[PDB]
Amino acid sequence: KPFCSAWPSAVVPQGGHVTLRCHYRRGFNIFTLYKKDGVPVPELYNRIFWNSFLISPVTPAHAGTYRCRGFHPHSPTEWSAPSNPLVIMVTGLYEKPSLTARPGPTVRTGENVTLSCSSQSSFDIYHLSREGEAHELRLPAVPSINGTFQADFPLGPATHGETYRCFGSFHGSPYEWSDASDPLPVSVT
Amino acid sequence: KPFCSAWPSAVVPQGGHVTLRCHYRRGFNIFTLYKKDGVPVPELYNRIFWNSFLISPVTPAHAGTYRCRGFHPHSPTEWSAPSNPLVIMVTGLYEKPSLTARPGPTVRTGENVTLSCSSQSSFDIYHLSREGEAHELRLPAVPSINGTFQADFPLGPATHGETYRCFGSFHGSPYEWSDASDPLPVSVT
Amino acid sequence: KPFCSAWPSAVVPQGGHVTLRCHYRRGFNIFTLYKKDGVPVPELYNRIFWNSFLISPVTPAHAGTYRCRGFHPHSPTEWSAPSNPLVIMVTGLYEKPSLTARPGPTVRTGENVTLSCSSQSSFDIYHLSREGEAHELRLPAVPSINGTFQADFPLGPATHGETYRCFGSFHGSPYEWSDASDPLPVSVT
Amino acid sequence: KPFCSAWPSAVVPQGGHVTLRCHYRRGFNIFTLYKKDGVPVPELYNRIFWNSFLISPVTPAHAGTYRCRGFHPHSPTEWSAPSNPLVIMVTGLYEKPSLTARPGPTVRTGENVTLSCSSQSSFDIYHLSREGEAHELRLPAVPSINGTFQADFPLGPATHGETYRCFGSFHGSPYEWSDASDPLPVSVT
Ligand SMILES: *[C@@H]1O[C@H](CO)[C@@H](O)[C@H](O)[C@H]1NC(C)=O
Ligand SMILES: *[C@@H]1O[C@H](CO)[C@@H](O)[C@H](O)[C@H]1NC(C)=O
Ligand SMILES: *[C@@H]1O[C@H](CO)[C@@H](O)[C@H](O)[C@H]1NC(C)=O
Ligand SMILES: *[C@@H]1O[C@H](CO)[C@@H](O)[C@H](O)[C@H]1NC(C)=O
Repeated sequence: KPFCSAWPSAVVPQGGHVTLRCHYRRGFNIFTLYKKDGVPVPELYNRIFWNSFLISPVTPAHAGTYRCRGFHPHSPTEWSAPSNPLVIMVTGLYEKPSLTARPGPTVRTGENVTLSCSSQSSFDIYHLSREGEAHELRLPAVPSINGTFQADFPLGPATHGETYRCFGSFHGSPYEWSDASDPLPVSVT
Repeated sequence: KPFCSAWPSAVVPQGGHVTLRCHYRRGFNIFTLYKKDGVPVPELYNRIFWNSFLISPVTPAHAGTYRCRGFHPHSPTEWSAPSNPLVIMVTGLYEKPSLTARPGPTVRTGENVTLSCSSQSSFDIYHLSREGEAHELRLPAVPSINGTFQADFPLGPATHGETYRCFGSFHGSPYEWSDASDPLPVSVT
Repeated sequence: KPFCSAWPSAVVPQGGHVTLRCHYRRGFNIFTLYKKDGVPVPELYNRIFWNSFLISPVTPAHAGTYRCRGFHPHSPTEWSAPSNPLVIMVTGLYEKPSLTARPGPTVRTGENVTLSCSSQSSFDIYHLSREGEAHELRLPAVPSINGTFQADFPLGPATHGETYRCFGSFHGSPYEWSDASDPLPVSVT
Repeated sequence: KPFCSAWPSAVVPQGGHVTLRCHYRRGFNIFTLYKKDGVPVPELYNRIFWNSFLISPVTPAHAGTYRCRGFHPHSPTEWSAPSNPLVIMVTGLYEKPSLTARPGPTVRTGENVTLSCSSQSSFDIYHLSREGEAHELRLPAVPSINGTFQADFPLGPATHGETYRCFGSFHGSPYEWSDASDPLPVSVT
């Protein structure tokens, strides 16, 4: 199967651009796109591209999972197995959620830290992201006694200083994210 | 991942200039630029640069968060991991807030100093910066008569003499700052 | 260079359908499409296809001249030379001209037959096509009372019986044709 | 030096698109663009691109000669020699010239054929193009006793059937071409 990455970023703001770049050593660098998740995009249905494919400008419809088969002319199907799943995320669609820290943004080593995303928007899911990590954490949003939709991320004992932002998303659109929270720098002393 | 910095300062006055610099040890100093909080200005759109890159004059449209990947030819992605956050803040957009100290400009060593940023403008976030330390503090504004918005930065024990300034910014654009407040030098006896 | 053809016909009625086909012996049947007389319709913009490609329904925006390069991976350009001209003409846009024969529908073998296309419309170019022969003839229109535009196609000696039709087209759009004239069968005794 | 080609066509209609694709075996596929001829384009001045560079939409300012240096980090200049000159042509800017044949579009083998481009537009140069040949012929436009600017291409004795089109261009813009002539099919019997 081919190796497909997003350049320069899989996480792209609304109105931005992204290039789906694929490489295939077995066969040739002629690929066919496949959008698995997200809003249906007809102009992406069985679309054949060379080396790379430029999505611009990026709309909320482009958020979702993509896969690519490489041209392998001397195989039974003349096309290869699907590539690695490539998830494209679109941000800056809804109001940004507020991010706060318990007990506070500054705590000692070995102390449990728990972040909270809050919003007046009826987000179904909250996505916490840390600067440095590409692995995003996602938790369901639960209503509070204030009229806000909230989720609490328990990070556990502190090991080193980090910086967090969070996003909100409605049902049926997990990759269509809101504006990012203001950066919350967790300092570990 | 590459090391990116803004020079002479990430906090750059409108009409001023800034240089996006980056250095990459593991590979080659060919860097691709991308903005995370919105679509970039045209001369920053699809921008790959060599070593450093000069922006002049600086406009409000340059304010935001940026990342860079260094050229890593012999890797799956042919590019490095996202660099350290490359933030650009533009000042001089709104009238400067007033900065006051508590208990005052001169204080005893080990005593608590609290700096209040206050304006008639309806800022959402005040930012307290210090001379010599490229580390800004963020706080939300609060209403209080006489029809003013205010934020109190408690710095804890005062160890050494330090001069401060503060900027006002509105809710939808946290990287677009007001004119700098008059400098407040705190002396420590 | 690849061989490209339109099927069932390059002369295709508006609202009708056409299939762009191509075959490439020297390399692979992966073809890139491009229009030479203007920017292409969106589903033809950045269009790479496998073997053949179906257009339905056909709109006036599809009319024009096209080329195709077959996939030639192990060459400097990684693509072939431009194919044979792939022309699309759309009919049914204007009222049909009237087609007349000289001396008439039935003629002696070896005699000269001249076909006049005539309309009240101010066409710039008349196009004479024949049933069975995928080769159209082009001629400019000429003013003459009763306030009509006309073109005379001299076919020379009449060898065999053949049915003709003609289309009118205006100066700025030579690939956008009128409705077909009533068929004129020429008999040869 | 790198090998740089235009995809899918160096000859691109106004409002169209073209991709400057470069390959470099010695060093890496990081290139820097250079526009030698044509109208000055600042956003193309020392612009660094990866693998390919997409010009879209194409304007008359993009017509001209391009060269590319490849990234060769362990060389005295860290960049290589300029690539092959890549001429990009923009068509469909002015009215199309008329193309006629002397003595006629149909002649016997070994007969001298001479084409003529005519126009009411003050073209300084006429460019004859043949279907199949990438080599364009250019002749200066000379005024006639009719008020038209004309040029005569003497092709000499006929060898095989061909198809010709022609373009017109004004002074100082040799690669900014008009609309193509109607195709003139020279038949050789
Ligand atoms: C963090 O939570 C875990 C689980 O309840 C607990 O075992 C641990 O003692 C806590 N750490 C601190 C510093 O409170
Ligand atoms: C001074 O600040 C320190 C740290 O912020 C705090 O522990 C202390 O209680 C404060 N004292 C007063 C009098 O506010
Ligand atoms: C008939 O047509 C042929 C070829 O076009 C021409 O040589 C001949 O002179 C014509 N005869 C008449 C009577 O028009
Ligand atoms: C074509 O022109 C050349 C040069 O004048 C001449 O030698 C030749 O005989 C001409 N051919 C014909 C068929 O007239």
